[PDB]
Amino acid sequence: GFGGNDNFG
Amino acid sequence: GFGGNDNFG
Amino acid sequence: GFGGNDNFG
Amino acid sequence: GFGGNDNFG
Amino acid sequence: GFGGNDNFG
Amino acid sequence: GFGGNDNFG
Amino acid sequence: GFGGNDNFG
Amino acid sequence: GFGGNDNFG
Amino acid sequence: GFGGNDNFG
Amino acid sequence: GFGGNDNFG
Amino acid sequence: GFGGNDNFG
Amino acid sequence: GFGGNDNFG
Amino acid sequence: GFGGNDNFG
Amino acid sequence: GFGGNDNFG
Amino acid sequence: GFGGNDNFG
Amino acid sequence: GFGGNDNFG
Amino acid sequence: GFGGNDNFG
Amino acid sequence: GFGGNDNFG
Amino acid sequence: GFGGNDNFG
Amino acid sequence: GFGGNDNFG
Amino acid sequence: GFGGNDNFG
Amino acid sequence: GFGGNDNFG
Amino acid sequence: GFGGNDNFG
Amino acid sequence: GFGGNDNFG
Amino acid sequence: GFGGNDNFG
Amino acid sequence: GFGGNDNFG
Amino acid sequence: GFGGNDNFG
Amino acid sequence: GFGGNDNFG
Amino acid sequence: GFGGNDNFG
Amino acid sequence: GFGGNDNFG
Amino acid sequence: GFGGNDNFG
Amino acid sequence: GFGGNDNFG
Repeated sequence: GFGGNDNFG
Repeated sequence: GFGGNDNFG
Repeated sequence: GFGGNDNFG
Repeated sequence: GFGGNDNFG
Repeated sequence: GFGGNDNFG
Repeated sequence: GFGGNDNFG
Repeated sequence: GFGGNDNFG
Repeated sequence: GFGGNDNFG
Repeated sequence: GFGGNDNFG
Repeated sequence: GFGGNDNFG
Repeated sequence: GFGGNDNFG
Repeated sequence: GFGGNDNFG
Repeated sequence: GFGGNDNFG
Repeated sequence: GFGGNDNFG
Repeated sequence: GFGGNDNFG
Repeated sequence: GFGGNDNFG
Repeated sequence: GFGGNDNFG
Repeated sequence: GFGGNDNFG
Repeated sequence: GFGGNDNFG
Repeated sequence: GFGGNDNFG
Repeated sequence: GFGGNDNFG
Repeated sequence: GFGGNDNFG
Repeated sequence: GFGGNDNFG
Repeated sequence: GFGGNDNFG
Repeated sequence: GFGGNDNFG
Repeated sequence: GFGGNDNFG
Repeated sequence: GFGGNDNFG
Repeated sequence: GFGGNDNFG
Repeated sequence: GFGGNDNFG
Repeated sequence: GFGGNDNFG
Repeated sequence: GFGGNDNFG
Repeated sequence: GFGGNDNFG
């Protein structure tokens, strides 16, 4: 359900 | 032809 | 989550 | 008896 | 000469 | 590129 | 609801 | 095209 | 009792 | 559509 | 996604 | 001790 | 309803 | 001397 | 050198 | 996706 | 460096 | 589908 | 010279 | 621990 | 209905 | 490319 | 009658 | 749908 | 010694 | 590094 | 009675 | 298309 | 395109 | 006489 | 007709 | 990436 370019680090 | 990281349900 | 009769060009 | 393209969430 | 998803009653 | 429930003629 | 004597073609 | 009970002749 | 050029439908 | 002695050609 | 006591007659 | 038809999201 | 060569892409 | 593309009725 | 629906009467 | 009666020289 | 009890859809 | 530290009692 | 998640239409 | 679409020259 | 020495290119 | 009635002496 | 690299996609 | 002389890098 | 995609008549 | 349609004289 | 290198297209 | 005595060098 | 003494960790 | 980890293009 | 020590990348 | 006549003494 998100964009796709994520960085939960 | 669209962005690339999408959510369609 | 969406209607159902959709047109993704 | 209803529309035809429907998502019941 | 119609065309489309339809709901008669 | 066009809608999806069309009547041509 | 509906009856008859119609044309859906 | 037409539809319904009719009476020709 | 009519007569002549005609189209139906 | 139409129907008669439509000489054609 | 719903309370639940629903009726689609 | 709650209703019974619940939508725990 | 219509007539011709047609590039319905 | 007609031509093109015609929808004759 | 021309289009291909021509009607040289 | 083009007209149909063309003269690409 | 995040909590630990998560829902990543 | 939630946080994760829940106590339905 | 570019990322990797591309879409050449 | 970084984005994902990078150009380290 | 035309001359007779034509060059339909 | 020409008419048709030519005379190259 | 054309230069050559040409792309009729 | 593109030119033909490209340097995808 | 010239362009490479040329049209000489 | 460059396009593709070149003529280094 | 003419040059010798002429174009009659 | 052209004269006849041409000297593309 | 970079120095040489790197430590992507 | 120079560093040792270099990137001469 | 150029220098000689060039970079056509 | 560079000219070509260098003297990295």
